[PDB]
Amino acid sequence: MKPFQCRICMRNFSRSDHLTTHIRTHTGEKPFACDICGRKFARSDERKRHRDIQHILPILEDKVEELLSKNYHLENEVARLKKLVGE
Amino acid sequence: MKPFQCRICMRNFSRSDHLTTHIRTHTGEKPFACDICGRKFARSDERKRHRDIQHILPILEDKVEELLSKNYHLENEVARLKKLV
DNA sequence: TCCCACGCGTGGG
DNA sequence: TCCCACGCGTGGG
Ligand SMILES: [Zn+2]
Ligand SMILES: [Zn+2]
Ligand SMILES: [Zn+2]
Ligand SMILES: [Zn+2]
Repeated sequence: MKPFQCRICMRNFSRSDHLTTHIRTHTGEKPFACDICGRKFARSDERKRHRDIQHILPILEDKVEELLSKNYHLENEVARLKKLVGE
Repeated sequence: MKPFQCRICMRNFSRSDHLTTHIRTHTGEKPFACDICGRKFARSDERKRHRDIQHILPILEDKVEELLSKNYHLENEVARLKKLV
């Protein structure tokens, strides 16, 4: 059953929310803006895939590298300090 | 602009690689398996979106949490030893 | 409800 | 046919 019809192209859809997003293919409406870069998308899931992989993934990869490095510097300092005070 | 043709459904395509992956929709071929859960995909980019979000992001979050914890304990052995000093 | 995932067309490198 | 990103159909929960 496809009870929801687009009045522009007359295509029917099984879901009303899918009819709503489909209509944006005609209107060009992009309600969802990425908070990091500002790129606009027609649907929230399109914004999510974009942000997850284009931003979150590399930010977390960079963070891991950064912490490994900070932790290495701190360990070096802790080792030095330990000798200055004994241990 | 669509010089390639699928001989199963007669659809025309702009590119040879796109014709190739399209044919997989008819044959059911899924060459790409996710190394983490084993799920199969027709294309590498399908496998990538799945793996990146379903497995990798959670993994990275855990890693960052773990490293942040080690960091916090080290920034503590330091403020401390410098007190002994 | 309507986010989320996935399939798959299709451009770029 | 390689890798990838994004649009957009559409079911699951
Ligand atoms: Zn329409
Ligand atoms: Zn963005
Ligand atoms: Zn075909
Ligand atoms: Zn997987």
